[PDB]
Amino acid sequence: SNADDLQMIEMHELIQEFYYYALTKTVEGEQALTYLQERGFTDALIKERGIGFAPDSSHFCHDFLQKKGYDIELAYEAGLLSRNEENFSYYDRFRNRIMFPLKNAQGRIVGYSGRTYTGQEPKYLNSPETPIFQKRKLLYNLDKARKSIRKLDEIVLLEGFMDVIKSDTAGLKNVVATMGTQLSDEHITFIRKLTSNITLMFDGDFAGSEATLKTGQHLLQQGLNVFVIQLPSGMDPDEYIGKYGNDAFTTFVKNDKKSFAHYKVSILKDEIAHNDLSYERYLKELSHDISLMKSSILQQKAINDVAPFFNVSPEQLANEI
Ligand SMILES: O=c1ccn([C@@H]2O[C@H](COP(=O)(O)OP(=O)(O)OP(=O)(O)O)[C@@H](O)[C@H]2O)c(=O)[nH]1
Ligand SMILES: [Mn+2]
Ligand SMILES: [Mn+2]
Ligand SMILES: [Mn+2]
Repeated sequence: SNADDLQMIEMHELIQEFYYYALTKTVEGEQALTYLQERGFTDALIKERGIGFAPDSSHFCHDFLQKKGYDIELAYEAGLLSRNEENFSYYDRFRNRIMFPLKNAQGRIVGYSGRTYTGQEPKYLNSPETPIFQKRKLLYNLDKARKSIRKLDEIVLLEGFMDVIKSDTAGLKNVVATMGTQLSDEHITFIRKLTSNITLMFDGDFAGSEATLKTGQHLLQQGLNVFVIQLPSGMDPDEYIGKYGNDAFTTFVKNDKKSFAHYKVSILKDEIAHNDLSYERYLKELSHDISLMKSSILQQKAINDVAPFFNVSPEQLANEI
């Protein structure tokens, strides 16, 4: 029910204050605080994002919510507590982790991502699916980024919320990220209400490239204008910012922004040039991709940009389309 949903949100927003205190003030949170500071987190940024620390006692959140008069089973359903199936006892889901609040589209805290700082697995532990937290719907930073997304008529999608935090601080405000999942149909429905222009800047690795191709292809099919920013090999936005700085990052992002079709063929360049079977198949694919582009202007430029990769004229490529 809506009443129960509000209770769950309250739990999250109240424990946030305790997590924040634990991180910034307490002895147990000292190492976690140092970790964040070494990753460039100022006191102001930590406070702004409401970042905290979950102690390792396994009953920190439990006792707090119990003291505040919340139903323990509801706290379990809210994904803040886990349940020992043997004795039906409850304990903290998040233990010895740095706690990043996950806010919904209305800016209410509906879940957490807890990062290890001692090299434990998994690196990030998220809230489970709950009535208020759904990974297929939530886009990190969306409530904060909405204004700039509308103003700039563009949304930029990153892989990690950490990248979003750093990108925002660097000056790139129209950024969001899924919680480690493939962009859903629901996400795309939400996004297209804000803008038709979506730029993908995933990590500069094989998985990032594969995700870019897959996500970009689906966005293109849905009638969105897709662009790609390709980071240097082995880097994500956070790593690029840490190595080159904020100004270099915002310049880089503004520099090479390619339409999806151009990025795609550039990735397939070597295979096309050596494999005649792949040549034919990718010429057909790229022809189909370009045909899907709603922008007549960018459709024409894509034709001019893609044609050289197949050693054909723009007129020849246009004919195939
Ligand atoms: O164990 C994991 C790892 C990743 N993820 C989800 O996948 C996204 C991309 O995972 P990454 O591992 O690329 O995140 P990152 O590099 O920004 O993390 P740091 O090492 O810099 O701290 C993350 O933002 C997270 O949402 C998890 O949920 N659990
Ligand atoms: Mn990756
Ligand atoms: Mn990354
Ligand atoms: Mn990273």
